[PDB]
Amino acid sequence: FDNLTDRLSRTLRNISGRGRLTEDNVKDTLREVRMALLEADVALPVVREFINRVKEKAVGHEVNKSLTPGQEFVKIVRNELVAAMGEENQTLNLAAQPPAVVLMAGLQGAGKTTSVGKLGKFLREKHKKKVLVVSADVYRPAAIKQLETLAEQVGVDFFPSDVGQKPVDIVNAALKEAKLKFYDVLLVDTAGRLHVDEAMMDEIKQVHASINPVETLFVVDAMTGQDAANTAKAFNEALPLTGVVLTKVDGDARGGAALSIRHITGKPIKFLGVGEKTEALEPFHPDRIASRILGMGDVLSLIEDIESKVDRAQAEKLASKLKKGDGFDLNDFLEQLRQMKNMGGMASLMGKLPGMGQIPDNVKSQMDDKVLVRMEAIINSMTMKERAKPEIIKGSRKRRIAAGCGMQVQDVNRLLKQFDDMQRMMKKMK
RNA sequence: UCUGUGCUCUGUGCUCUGUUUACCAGGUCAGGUCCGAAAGGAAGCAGCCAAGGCAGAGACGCAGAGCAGGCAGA
Repeated sequence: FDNLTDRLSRTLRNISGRGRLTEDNVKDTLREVRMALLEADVALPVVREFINRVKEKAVGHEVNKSLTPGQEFVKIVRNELVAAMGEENQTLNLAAQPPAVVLMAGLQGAGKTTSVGKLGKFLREKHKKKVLVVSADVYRPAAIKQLETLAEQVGVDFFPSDVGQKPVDIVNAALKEAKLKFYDVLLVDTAGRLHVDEAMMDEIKQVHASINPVETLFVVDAMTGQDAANTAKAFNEALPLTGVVLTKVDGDARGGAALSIRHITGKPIKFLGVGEKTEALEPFHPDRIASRILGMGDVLSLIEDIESKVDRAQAEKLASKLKKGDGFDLNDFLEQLRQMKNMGGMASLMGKLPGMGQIPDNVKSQMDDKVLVRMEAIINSMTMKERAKPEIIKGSRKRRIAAGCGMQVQDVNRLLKQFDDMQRMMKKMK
């Protein structure tokens, strides 16, 4: 699909194709996009519908004047992409009360356990709250184990029972535990050996109605895709509050149909998480995905951080002395850094997004990030004062930083200006 | 002249306190770097610590000098 999200700007071409008509720009794209889908799993029965509705509109509308059609088209395209997928209902993944019951019903494994992590993981790096997890699966091996890891490796205990093949108890057991300790949120992955899905649920049956869980979720890898539909489906009935997510994004190639099918049941998602890494999990809201043409955008996010910074120096001392008396030192510069990789200086989103308003070049984003660490290299390879008078960088005083930071000269001189010029231009206020 | 008396001045030794110090043989060395397939190692800037610089104080140490009722002994 991704490479369709290009058809996007591939479309932002006044030139147009051969057809004098350029009239076809659309339909192609349609089909084009239309293609990229099913090819990427995606069911089709539906499609007709979309592709249709799409059409429908046309012969019943026009872009309010004062606005190039081409564009409009989209709003519409986009428009229906939404509906096409998780139409619109903003999933409510946060606290109804506290603490909580995360019944994690999983078909055969696959994200089975994993998932939980970032999930939990996620919420700890969110509310003073107290997670808590439990190995709610005894058929397949590495219950705790593989999982167990993270648990600590994230600063989040968990609990289970070696070997010990029997949910319920253990579950129950767990539960009240944290509870007794009065934690805030529990996550507990489960499943069963029944070769039939009704048997799966059949299991969750007791599982559920024995515990009395508030929030319940199933999950699946796009591996299965549109097929999945059913699976989940049968259950939306079991429990409508039944919301879910799709294991592995970067973990397939089919996707679509997966999430597609879902939707088309009134299905309820909340996240998705590209795959590996303790954080790849993400919230979810059609648009969000799709954001940026067919799915993920931010920065708006990464964007909004400016506000974080820009308006925080405000935050040394906002004044912390109304004025001007010279009260701080310009090494933010490097200050920027930290934040950022400390937390969120991950690529912030710096992608750039649509080259807009001016499309400039490939290395600009494209070529420093991955590697805007370097700049850092030094800095900490220098006294405070240094960065306050970034104009006392004699060949002498620095080569040491050069080596002291481990970087053969060049790199530096070859930067010193990306500092004294930044401003230069930067500082160009009338 | 020496010594005591104490007091003062000056130098300094030690201590306490404040402050100050990119690199130019201290310690610990984040980050980054280097060697190694790894196991493991190494050099090392910033910071901090030590140390140095500048000061105040010690009716604190060690000294030189001066001291109406300066006063004493030799």
